[PDB]
Amino acid sequence: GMNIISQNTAFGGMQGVFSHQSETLKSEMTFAVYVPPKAIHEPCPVVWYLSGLTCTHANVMEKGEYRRMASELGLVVVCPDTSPRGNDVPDELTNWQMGKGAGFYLDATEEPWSEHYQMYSYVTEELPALIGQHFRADMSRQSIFGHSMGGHGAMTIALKNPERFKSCSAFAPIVAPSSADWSEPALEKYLGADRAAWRRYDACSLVEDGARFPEFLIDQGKADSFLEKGLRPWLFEEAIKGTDIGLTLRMHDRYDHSYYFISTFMDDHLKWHAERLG
Amino acid sequence: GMNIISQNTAFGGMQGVFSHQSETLKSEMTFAVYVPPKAIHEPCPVVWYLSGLTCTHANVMEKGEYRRMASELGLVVVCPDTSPRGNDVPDELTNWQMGKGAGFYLDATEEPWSEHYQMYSYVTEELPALIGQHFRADMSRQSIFGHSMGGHGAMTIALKNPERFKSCSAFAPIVAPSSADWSEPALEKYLGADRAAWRRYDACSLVEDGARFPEFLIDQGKADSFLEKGLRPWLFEEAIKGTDIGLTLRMHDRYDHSYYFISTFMDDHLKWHAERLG
Ligand SMILES: [Cl-]
Ligand SMILES: [Cl-]
Ligand SMILES: [Cl-]
Ligand SMILES: [Cl-]
Ligand SMILES: [Mg+2]
Ligand SMILES: [Mg+2]
Repeated sequence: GMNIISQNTAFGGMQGVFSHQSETLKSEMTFAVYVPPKAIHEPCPVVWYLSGLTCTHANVMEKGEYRRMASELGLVVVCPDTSPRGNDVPDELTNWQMGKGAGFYLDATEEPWSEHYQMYSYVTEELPALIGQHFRADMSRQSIFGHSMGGHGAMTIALKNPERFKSCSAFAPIVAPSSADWSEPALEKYLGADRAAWRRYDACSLVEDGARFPEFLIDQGKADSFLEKGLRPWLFEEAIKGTDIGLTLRMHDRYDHSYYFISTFMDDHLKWHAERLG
Repeated sequence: GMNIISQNTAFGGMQGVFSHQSETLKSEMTFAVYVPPKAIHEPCPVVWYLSGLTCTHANVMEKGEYRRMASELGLVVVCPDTSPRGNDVPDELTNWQMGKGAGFYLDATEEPWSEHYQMYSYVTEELPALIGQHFRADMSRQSIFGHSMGGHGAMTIALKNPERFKSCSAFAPIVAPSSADWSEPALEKYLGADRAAWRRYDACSLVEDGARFPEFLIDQGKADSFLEKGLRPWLFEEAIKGTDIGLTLRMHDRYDHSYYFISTFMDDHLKWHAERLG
């Protein structure tokens, strides 16, 4: 079940925007799919890009600069929204760090959030079913990456589902949302005051508890204003000490949190995935 | 005299957004400048990108995908707004083809447009004076390009200032605004019912009247919905016959009017200008 909002040719391929009625989210949902030239010949491998706080599918679609290299490498690029949307969906209106645009890629258990805030189930189950049903996508070759809250999303999803994803990378991820300023309150609202339930939604906690994934690429800007209190990639370096998990963590002078940083290193990430997708 | 709105590192260069008080437009005005890594060591050539209807500096800055090749080629990229701005600037509110976002790179003579709508003088005199003052730019090496109304802007400006610019290109330009549905009413409102005054602001008319410039690159999508009524690049082909003006007109299957088309062919245009900027 799917509505076509827009279709535009870019680098020989097709960048589309689509909407559907989500059952897991009880919402009409909008997402973007870029289909490369090669898809006419064969179903192509999928990279799932998960966006950060306040974003929709549009921020990366417009600014990520992924189509040139996705076209070259023959990659399908899927960009979901970041929360449920709609009049019925509850929100925290005066906090951009909570509610709409702020689903934290988890399955909410607390009221009122529980009804619509099922982003973990949406990204891992419902939307992949819809993509396979409707697009020229090889569902046996899927990878996942994202920005910030999206990097949190990408990494926790990979660690919890290692056999579903060939590779994982991130741009400025929240690697330890359980103790990060902008994510701790959200976790408490969505999941409750008892911090034990949070461990399946924290990349570091998941590693601590024995979850594994082959390796990760993480790019991080040194001038990123969120680095010290919000991001703290070193905590992930600490968590993986003594494990088999590979980490290629690159810290970049002068680069910040924005799409100017993301777009700069986008080709590296697309190649990273294409190589590991097989 | 300039204000810094934003600075962001992208491909080793700096994408900035700035504002100033414009004397020519009696407006507070915002523009974008990308400074490539080459400017760390030496003055760089400047490409001016003029945007189309409804745009600000933002559309191309976010979606044009020029920074990767601009950084590589060592090009300063300046992206002005498309009209005067402010709460007391006259407009046709719901007409996206007139007033705000629709200055047509002309100096208006008719009331009430006369007061603020001096986009030709802004782009050719005032803003270049500011750019040379505040940036490590080699003003002896300047080129100009644009999209649609901005293609009309770049082309008419080049034709009237052949010694100022080394090269000129356009994405889906309005080559003959005097007989196009979306531009003909604007010319009449800004310049008067007497079509004689429109000739200085029509690429085809300028050529007919003896204006020259070495050559133009024009990219045009075949699936562009404005092709037959608003664009008609074949009219410029006709105008340059028996003249010394060169034209490389490329017509692309499946491509439309959007930034998906513009970004696909951006590298070609940047290389075109870099070549001729020496
Ligand atoms: Cl975030
Ligand atoms: Cl930042
Ligand atoms: Cl236009
Ligand atoms: Cl179109
Ligand atoms: Mg909120
Ligand atoms: Mg208007």
